[PDB]
Amino acid sequence: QCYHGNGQSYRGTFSTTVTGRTCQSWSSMTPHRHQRTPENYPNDGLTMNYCRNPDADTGPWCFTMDPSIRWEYCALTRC
Ligand SMILES: O=C(CCC1CCNCC1)NS(=O)(=O)c1ccccc1OC(F)(F)F
Ligand SMILES: [Cl-]
Repeated sequence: QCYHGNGQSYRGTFSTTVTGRTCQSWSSMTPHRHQRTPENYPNDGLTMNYCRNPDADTGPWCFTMDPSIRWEYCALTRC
């Protein structure tokens, strides 16, 4: 799918960044320790490692499984 507006409402299952890296799961603290967990943020759809925009960025993003790259925008297009 594409995402609407800034992607805050996106709930698809895409999990890949603009550089081809894989999204880290929101519930996981490895490789990146963070606070953006579904426990902490229950209505933002932070399911598995799916691309999401819980913080009003400008597109869906995720923490990445590359330990040297904390987060990236996902390879999704605006609708
Ligand atoms: O490190 C990040 C990612 C921050 C980026 C994500 C893309 N939008 C710009 C900020 N988030 S974090 O570790 O949870 C985090 C770390 C410090 C402050 C806030 C914060 O997010 C939250 F508010 F949820 F606690
Ligand atoms: Cl959307």
